[PDB]
Amino acid sequence: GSSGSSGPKATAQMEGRLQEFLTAYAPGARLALADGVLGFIHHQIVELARDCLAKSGENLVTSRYFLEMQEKLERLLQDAHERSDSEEVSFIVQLVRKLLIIISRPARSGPSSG
Repeated sequence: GSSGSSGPKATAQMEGRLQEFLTAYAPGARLALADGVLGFIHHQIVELARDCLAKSGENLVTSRYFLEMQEKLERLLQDAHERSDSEEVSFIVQLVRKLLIIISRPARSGPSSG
């Protein structure tokens, strides 16, 4: 829910992605996992993503931002690999990982992905 901007300029292509990430993975708004801890990740990450969007939109995201954002979300993964089983974790994993695939500076499409 931006504050009425004039569309994304820099790192826009990437932004669009983060948008679909949440639209597909939303706590309560769509699905939910009785698992308390394990869930603590879905709620956390999902929230962390939003920040990225607002950042990229104004070019606030930087090398460090991500580097740290990766360890901040990655670690959480434990909550899943801790209690929940690969089955329940599988869902989260996709997020924790995907998020890193979006924020990742190098994100584009066309000729090839590398």
